[PDB]
Order: sequence, then C-alpha cells, then structure tokens
Amino acid sequence: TNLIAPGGAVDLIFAGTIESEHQLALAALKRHDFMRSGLPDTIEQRGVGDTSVLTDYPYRDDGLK
Amino acid sequence: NIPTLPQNDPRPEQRAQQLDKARETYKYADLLPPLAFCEGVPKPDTPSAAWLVTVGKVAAAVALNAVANRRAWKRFDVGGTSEEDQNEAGHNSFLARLENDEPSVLDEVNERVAAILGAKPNRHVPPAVSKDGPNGRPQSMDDYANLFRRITLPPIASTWKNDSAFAAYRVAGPNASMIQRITELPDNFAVTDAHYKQAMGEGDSLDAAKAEGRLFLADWKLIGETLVNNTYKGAQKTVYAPLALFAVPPGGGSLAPVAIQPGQTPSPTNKIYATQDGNDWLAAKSAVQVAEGNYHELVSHLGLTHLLLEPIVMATYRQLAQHHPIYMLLIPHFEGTLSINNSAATNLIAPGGAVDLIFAGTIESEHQLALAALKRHDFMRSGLPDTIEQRGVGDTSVLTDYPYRDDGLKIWANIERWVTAYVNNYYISEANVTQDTELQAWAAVLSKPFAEGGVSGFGPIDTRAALIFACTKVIFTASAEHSAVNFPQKDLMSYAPAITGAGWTAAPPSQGPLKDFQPPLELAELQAEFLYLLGGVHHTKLGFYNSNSFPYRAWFKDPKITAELLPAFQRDLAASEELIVAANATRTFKYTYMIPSTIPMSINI
Amino acid sequence: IWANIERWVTAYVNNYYISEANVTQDTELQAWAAVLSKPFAEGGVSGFGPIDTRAALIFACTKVI
Repeated sequence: TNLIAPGGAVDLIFAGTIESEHQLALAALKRHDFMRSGLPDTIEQRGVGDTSVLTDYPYRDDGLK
Repeated sequence: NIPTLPQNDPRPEQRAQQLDKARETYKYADLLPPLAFCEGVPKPDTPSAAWLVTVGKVAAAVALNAVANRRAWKRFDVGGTSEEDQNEAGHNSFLARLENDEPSVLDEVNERVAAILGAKPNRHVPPAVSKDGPNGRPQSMDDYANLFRRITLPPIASTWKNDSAFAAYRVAGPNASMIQRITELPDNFAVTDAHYKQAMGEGDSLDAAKAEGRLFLADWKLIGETLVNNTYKGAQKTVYAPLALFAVPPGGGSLAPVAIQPGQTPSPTNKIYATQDGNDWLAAKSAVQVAEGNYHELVSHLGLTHLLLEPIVMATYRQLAQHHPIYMLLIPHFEGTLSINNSAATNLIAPGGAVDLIFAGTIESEHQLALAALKRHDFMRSGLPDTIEQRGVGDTSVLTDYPYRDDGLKIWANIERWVTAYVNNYYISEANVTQDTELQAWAAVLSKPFAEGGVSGFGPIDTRAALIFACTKVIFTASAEHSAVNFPQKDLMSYAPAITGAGWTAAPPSQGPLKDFQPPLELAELQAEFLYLLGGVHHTKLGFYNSNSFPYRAWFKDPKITAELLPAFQRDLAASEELIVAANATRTFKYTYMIPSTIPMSINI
Repeated sequence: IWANIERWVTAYVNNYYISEANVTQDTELQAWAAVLSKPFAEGGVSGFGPIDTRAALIFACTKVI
C-alpha cells in the first residue's frame, strides 16, 4: 500500500514504471521451483560449490552452516 | 503310456524295483568335498553321439588354431599334425554320417576335450611350455589378436576400452546378475560429486541419482573373502575385490560407469579412480574384469549352475521313478549334465588344469569361492523375477537397457506357464503332493544341510506352487541361465586383454605399458582356445524333449502332452523369439543368449 | 547439397565416435589436427582449430567434402 504503490519510494527512485516493476517480481515468482530451491541445491546448480577455487564467498560459506 | 504318482500307480512293487536298481546305478561320491556328486559317469548318461560330433567340430578348430599359431611362431611336422586334425574333421563328417564299438567319437572327442580343459601340452596332434609355440611375454598387443588365426577374433576385442562397453558387461555380459540399486553409498566407497559429474556432466547430481534410484553398485567383496593369489612360473598373478558404482542418465537411459575402488578397504594404496583419470581408469576397469573373470567362472557359471544342479540330478535319479511325471519333466533337462561335471571336476577346476594356470588364485582358493556362493544360496528365493526385485533393477523406465532381465523374464514366464500346466495336469490335489512318498523323499535329500550335500534353501515342497517354482527354477538354471553364462565365454571372454582371470602387473595405478598387464602368450592362447570350446557348443534346444539315442525320438508319451501341452509351450517360446529378436536388433550390444532357438535344454558343456 | 553432406557426416562420425572421449583420445585425429592447426606461415590451414568435439569433427568433414 505504500512502497510498491503508485507514488511510493520505488516508483520515484527506481528506473522502471511501477507496473513494470511488479511484472519483474511476478516473473521470478512464476519461474521459481520451490522444491529445488534449497541453498545447497542452488549452490551446485550454479557451480559455485568448490571452496578451493572460489574461496571468498561469504554468502555460500556462512549460509550453508 | 501315462505317468502316475507312486501312490496312484497300478504296479507299485515293480516301480519300487527299478528305483532300487537306479540307486545302484547312481550312487554318491565325494569328488568335490561338501557336495553331492556322481561316482563317475553312469553308462546311461554318456554323452550322446550328436553331442560328440558337435563338440568334435569345435575341438578341431581349436587344435587347428594351435597348429597355425605354431607355423607362425618360428616363422612337415607342423603340417602332419594339421592333416590328422583335418582328417578328424573328415571322420566326424562321414564316419558318423550313418549314426547307426564307437571309434572316433569315443576316444578323440572326449580326449581332445580332456587335453584342452586339462591344460595338457601336446594338444596339437592326436593318434599320430614349448618354445616352438606362442609363449613368454608379449612383444606388442598385436600378438594377442594374432592368436586368433583359424578361429574368429571376437568383436569385443576392438571395443573393450570404451567405457560404454565396460558397462554393457554388467547388464549384457557373462555375469549380468551383479549390479544392485543403492539409495546411499557404502562407508568404504565414498565417491564424490566430482567423480559423478565427470561421468554424467553438469546436468545431474550424485545426491539426486540416489534420490531418483539411478545409482547401481556392483561388489566383488566375496573374491576378497575367499581367494589366495598364486604364482605361475614365478610370475605373480593378482586379483582384487573392487567396488564399482554405475549410474544411468536422468529420465531413463543405459548403464554408464562412474567410479572404481580396487579394494574393499580404503587406504593410501587403494583409492577411487574416475572417468577422466586416463590410463589409471583403464587399468581400474581391467582390475574389475579380472574380478568378474574369477567371479563368473566359479560363482555365476560353474558354481550356481553346474554344481547347483549336480545334487538335483542325483536326487531325481534316486528318489523319483522312471514312471514318475516329474522325472519325465526334469530328466531330459539333465542330458550331459553329469558327464560335463565329471570332466569339470577332474580336469577344468583340477590342479594342473586351465583354471589353476590362467586364473589368479590357487585352485583350492578357487573351489572355496564356489562353495561360499553355494552355501549362501536360497533356492526358494532365487527366481529371476525375485532376484530382479531384490536388486531394484526392475523399472523399465529408469534402467532401460537390461537384456538379461527383459529377455530373461519372457523366458522365465514361458517356462512357468509350461511347468504350471504340467504340474496341474498330473497333480490334481494338494494331497497328490503330500502323499507323494517319492517327491517327499526327493525333497528330504535336497532339504538336507549344506554340510551333508543338500541344496541351500530348498525347503519344503509342500504345495503345488512349491513344486512349480522348484521345477521352473531348475529348468531355467539348466537352459536360459546356463545360456547367459556359458556362451558369453566364446563371444565376450576369449580375448584375454578384454578380460581374463589374472592381472599380471600388480595394481590399477598404471605401472607402464599395457602389454605387461596381460597374461603370457602360452596362457592367452589357452584362454582363447578353452573359452572357445565351452562357449561354442549349442546342442539340444529348450522346448524339444527327445532321447539321447540314435533316433532322438520324442521323449514324452502321454498324448495330453504330445499333442497339446508341449505344443503350447513351443508356441510361447516362438512368440518370445519374435519379441526378443525385434528389440535385440535396435540394440548395438547384442543378447542372443536368451534367444529361444539357441537356448539348450541342459547344462551339457 | 550442404544439408545432404552434413547429415551423412553426422551419421558417419556418430557410428564410429560414440563418446566425446573417443574424440580426444583419437591420437591420430589429434596429430591430424596439429599439422593443420599450425600457423599458416608454418604451413597450416587458417583457423582450423580445435576439433575436440564430435560436432567439430562433423563440420570439418562437411566443409572438406
């Protein structure tokens, strides 16, 4: 009712039309796979799993524990 | 005439008197410890003449291959031995043409087989290690394929290195009952996600293959529990006890290898090898092939077909009468079963024989490999539809390519339909079962403990369904199961580099040139010539019941079976032929072993 | 004519090359690709590399044919 609403802070500060921003969010909610969206699942989906190659990745390392 | 149960028989006393004369013809001997065995070959169970001529033709090619090999090595004595073999081929063609005492067939055919399976020298010439023949160490890998001079080199010799050919062995090879689906990994075989993605790519995950049931492990642990490495002419023969994981692509597909750990215990000396490891991977598969070579020859083949049937052949001759209907069902499936086993226990798996030389273990360690698999057998839980489910290899969608399963299940189904119609025609009540003093005597000897000579897990034969399974299984492991293990010897095992009984360098961690891992030349020719002979004789055919006499006239006499039951059996086997052949053509690795027209009635070689 | 030649090369290559490891481990094809991947001044074909895929070999055999 305020943020993603017409005349809200997202309407002014962000480059898109407020209704094109809603399509962006709804597009990702529509493309998700809730059953295959676990963190350890996505980490090997993206091949970012090797800690001896990409050694500095605090989100992956801190997030898996 | 028409068979009848003992309690229903019109003439019980005369039936009892042939049984007593039978138990004198067939008395037990201890040729192989803890096993019920035949005291030689009783005269009725001599190999028939057609079996000898069939064998004789192949036994001549093996010797002719040996002579042509001996002309090439050291590039009239080597010609005289040829002409006698060529004349022996003339003997088999014309002298045996009338088919009506035994001359060529009696001595030569049985002796030439004895010299081959007995690893005896001088197998070059009859009624007339040698540095005059292929021997020692290989100059190059060519010399192994150059052995096949008068016999045909197998096709696998040009395909064995491909990983897909290595995995075809586990589902369409000599031992195709090996794999088992797993939902989690063993503690002693912790393959990583990296190894699985090497084989499958970046479209799958190991934790997802164990989820969707697409992992399949094959163990050789029993080889380590049992064998002891022997030395041949000083040289060290080695065999491991590997652990091999396989996996199928997602949504369906065929088997594909993943990882191999040559030993049961993880160690610094023993570690996992994977698809992209180059030479060590090839020697990791070859070390597996040595294990399957020992496993197949003494567990799948001689253990769980030959030696499992030897007691059932004996108890049938001694407790069932020649007028018993089940005697009428099972006996023709035992043609040549007693004779080849005697030639096996006194020559093949005998000290000084082929197995002791070519294969890695001491021959006494090899016998203990067979007995351990015989001791853990559960006869009542060894049905092909039962063993398939036990290993989780049942879903046609997940694992699509399993020729031993999909072709074998049509053959097992055909036999059950035939046994059931047979058992139900003669056994018309469950009292007919329990009141059969002969069948229950038959059961007592086989239900006996393994230490006394029984068949492990055979109890109890109290229902018509218990007789149907026991009779269906016996016929399967005499016809289809023996076909799927005996005849792959010629097609898939005559090439020692593709597979043999011994790795001759120590380790899967590659030590250098591949030629040093293979067996010597004298043994390699012996492996090629003796696996050719045992795997190259198709005599007698499942569904056609005849005698072992010259007319080979039909064995059944009851008109209910002559003009009705057996014709129905023969029709369903012909339907399986069209179904197997059609599906088999689309494949690029072939399974003729469950093709009904090539399936024998009995274990005869 | 190009479509006919590609289909027949895609058939030929795929009958003998069943694994992408059959391509890399074909030492003769790799030594065949070397003398052709050489610099043009040294005597090579300009732009012949790399031939590491069943696809890449199918193109090379289609163009040459």
